[PDB]
Amino acid sequence: QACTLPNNDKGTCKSLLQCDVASKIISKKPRTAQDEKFLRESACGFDGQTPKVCCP
Repeated sequence: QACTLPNNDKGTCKSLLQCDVASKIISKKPRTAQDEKFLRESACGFDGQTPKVCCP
């Protein structure tokens, strides 16, 4: 589905295992709390079991 990023410029919404950029971050190395808030903020979902992320 198409979601609107925090900047409001239209985008796409998918899990955290589809986006190429998102995939590199998960397999990169670093993973602090700041990363969770960023993905949590750019997520078109209010669920805890089913995580989501917005990718332009």
